[PDB]
Amino acid sequence: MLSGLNHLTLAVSQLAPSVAFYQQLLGMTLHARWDSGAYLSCGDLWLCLSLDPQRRVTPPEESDYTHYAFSISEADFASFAARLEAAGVAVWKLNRSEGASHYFLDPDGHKLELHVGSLAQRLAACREQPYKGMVFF
Amino acid sequence: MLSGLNHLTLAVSQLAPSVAFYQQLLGMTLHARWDSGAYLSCGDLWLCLSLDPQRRVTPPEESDYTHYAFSISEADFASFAARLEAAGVAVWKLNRSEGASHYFLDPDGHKLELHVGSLAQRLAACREQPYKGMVFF
Ligand SMILES: COc1cccc(C(=O)N2CCCC2)c1
Ligand SMILES: [Mn+2]
Ligand SMILES: [Mn+2]
Repeated sequence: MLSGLNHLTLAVSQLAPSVAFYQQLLGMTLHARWDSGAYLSCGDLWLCLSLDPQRRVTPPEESDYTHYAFSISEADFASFAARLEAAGVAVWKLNRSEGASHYFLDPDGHKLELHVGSLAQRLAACREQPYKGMVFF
Repeated sequence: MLSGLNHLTLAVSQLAPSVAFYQQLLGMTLHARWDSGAYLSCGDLWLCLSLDPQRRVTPPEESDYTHYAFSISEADFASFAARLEAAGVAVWKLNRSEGASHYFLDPDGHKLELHVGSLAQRLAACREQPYKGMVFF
């Protein structure tokens, strides 16, 4: 039986700017680095950056909707978004759903998100206003 | 600050087979589906499957090393991996370069992994068998 997400691994084209982005800009804790990768944590999340020459710096119009959302409190959301904006981090989508969300790109074009709110909160909102064809289990 | 992974969203080309893969084959909990997506949980992980006409079924030699690992206990690991193998689930990696792991593909070629062990355990193992150039902070 699977008990949760063990780790998220992102392929990166250049290790140093990716470490700077996740550790310094996004505030994650750097635990180890080697010639071809790094391990960071963000709360319970174990993040691995893996140096991969096959990683392309990918414009957001050229990748699908797969994305990684990090939790932040409502109280901290606006100042963190402003930090990303000051750093010139590109946005790939505007928020149109429930709960605050900021959609931003990493140096290689990985699609990231800041989101406020849990699955339970989303399901409660959906019960009141179900999406087209929505069924609950 | 950021406190962990709020959710993982995977773009999928065909919703029903992807829901079946994560719910029936991997045992995740299905909470809701709709015409264009589904919400599942795996322990504390919120997984969203999002129907995306841009998603392509991607062979593993065409994608980079970005991947998603799910936690499983030492007692359950081998029989779960063997069940996926017997079910014909495609693979993408054989060499255990990061501990006890089984590497497999979802229907769209998303790179998945079963892994036994925490970040702390991986750091302790790496102190004895470090990756080239490894430094610990
Ligand atoms: C909305 O929940 C479900 C569950 C199982 C299947 C489906 C679905 O796509 N169908 C069922 C009738 C034909 C199309 C939806
Ligand atoms: Mn999202
Ligand atoms: Mn892994």
